Amino acid sequence: GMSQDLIRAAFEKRLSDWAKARTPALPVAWQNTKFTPPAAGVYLRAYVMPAATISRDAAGDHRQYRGVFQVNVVMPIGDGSRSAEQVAAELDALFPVNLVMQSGGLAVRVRTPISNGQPTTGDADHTVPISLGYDVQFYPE
Repeated sequence: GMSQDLIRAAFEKRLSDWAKARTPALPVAWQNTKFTPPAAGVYLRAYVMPAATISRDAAGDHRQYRGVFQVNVVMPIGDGSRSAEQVAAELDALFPVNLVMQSGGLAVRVRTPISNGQPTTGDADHTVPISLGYDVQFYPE
């Protein structure tokens, strides 16, 4: 891996470390990766969504390699299991609107503030909509 991998290696450096630093210590299911068993039916599916153009351009200097990142906080219906909120709020504390993390390539920056919403319920779980945007710099060396 080159350039691109450095990007995502910033995302993991903080988020995986947060997942294990946490007291319930959650599995951290990334792209092409699997994590199982859950933490007792609590787990975190975390989809990074880069930009992917159609390529073909007329110089080699442009763009911001921007994207979104999307997590699904799933927790079991133990009755009165509302933990979606706790997780949204702990991740809010971890993700400020400046989001200063330097990958080994560039810097990356959230742009947007944190967002959350109501869940849609599940078969024995619920799931809340949580995401932010992100961009990638090209400052000179």
